[PDB]
Amino acid sequence: DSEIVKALGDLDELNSVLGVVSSLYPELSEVIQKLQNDIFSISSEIAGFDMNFSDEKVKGIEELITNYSKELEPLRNFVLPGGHIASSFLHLARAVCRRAERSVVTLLKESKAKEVHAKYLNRLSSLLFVLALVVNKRTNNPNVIW
Amino acid sequence: KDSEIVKALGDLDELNSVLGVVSSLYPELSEVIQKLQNDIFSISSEIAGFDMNFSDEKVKGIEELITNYSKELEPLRNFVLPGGHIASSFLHLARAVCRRAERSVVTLLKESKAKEVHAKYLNRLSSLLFVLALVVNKRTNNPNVIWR
Amino acid sequence: DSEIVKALGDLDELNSVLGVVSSLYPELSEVIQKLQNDIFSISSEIAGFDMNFSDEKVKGIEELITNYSKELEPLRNFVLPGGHIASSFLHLARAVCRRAERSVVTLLKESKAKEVHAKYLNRLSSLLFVLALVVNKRTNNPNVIWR
Repeated sequence: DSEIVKALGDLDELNSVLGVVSSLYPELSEVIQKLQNDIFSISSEIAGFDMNFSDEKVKGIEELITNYSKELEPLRNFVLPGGHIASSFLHLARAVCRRAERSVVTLLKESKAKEVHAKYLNRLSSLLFVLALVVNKRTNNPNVIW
Repeated sequence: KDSEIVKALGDLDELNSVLGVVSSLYPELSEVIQKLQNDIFSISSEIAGFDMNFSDEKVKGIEELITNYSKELEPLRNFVLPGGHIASSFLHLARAVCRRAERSVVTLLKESKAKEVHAKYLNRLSSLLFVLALVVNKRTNNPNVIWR
Repeated sequence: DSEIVKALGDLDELNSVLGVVSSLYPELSEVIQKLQNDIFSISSEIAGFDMNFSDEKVKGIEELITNYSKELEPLRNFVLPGGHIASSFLHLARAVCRRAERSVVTLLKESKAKEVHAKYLNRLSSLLFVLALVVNKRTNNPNVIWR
């Protein structure tokens, strides 16, 4: 499937931007490597393997979204990528993750992916957004608003 | 969620993210870059249904920037490859992602799912990013990398 | 045609990520600029020019893969992007290079690209992965590994 290879390709780019983020903001290495691990596992299942990837994974993202949000304050306006370099790469990560989300959904409608795959990616982009806001807040970088 | 529209919007989001990376790396151009990001968000917004009278004045604004920034540059006699100062390399990348976003919006031009001004702007923008990449290398004393 | 344009765009994105790597790890600038030079020559050929880009290019890449791999030990894990910043960007380069490969291979089937283009790009992604490990090895950054 040219569709399968596309999805895998979007996933590889995502894992790569994630590594960039990790390299720039080591403090989040532990959390980002776990997300990268999950992406590789998702990639392996789409490729034909079976890691028994379950919904527990998605709830795990939800939990992170919640715990990191406790540091943030209200999305007053719309945020434009900016601030700390790592924050800007988290935005890039969010965008690539969303592209990978569209690709996985495409395979999902043909039964070549699991709903948990598309769902995990759906929550992941949200978490990536929260992490960009977190980086700017910890490093005292104002977010850029529209 | 018409795959062609969400795709165009995805490319635009990536473009604004790369532009943010440039701004982080070269804060001396943040003011100019944020204005470009604001324009990308407006374009994106209109394509998503929220028209905001995005005017062709925007395009003129870019052509003007292209003109004033080139005044700093010598006549070019080589094909430039991405390189030099880190911000210059990312500007070249912004341009490449801008050209990809340009393609998705042009596709939306048919069926009139996007304005003709959106496509025009993106086109001039990719040219501006090229000029800015050269400007950054010139101001930081970084030779441009050239083909061959 | 839109196929050609998309292929050219992926090659252009690839060349830019390579430029980013060079700026971050200047000690590899000479070899990375040669790859950038070939990507541009390849793009030119797809756009209509002729640089007489030959299999000799491909062989040059395999030689680089071989020689750089000599600094490395046997690999017993799947490596995830990480470590030194330039290593993470080489992985990105590899990913975008694979995307460019897919587009060029699509042109191959319609005789809008040369077989040497596709093969060059296929070898290139392998070289990029090796360069990523070499960078981490030389800068004492452990590779990130699945699990």
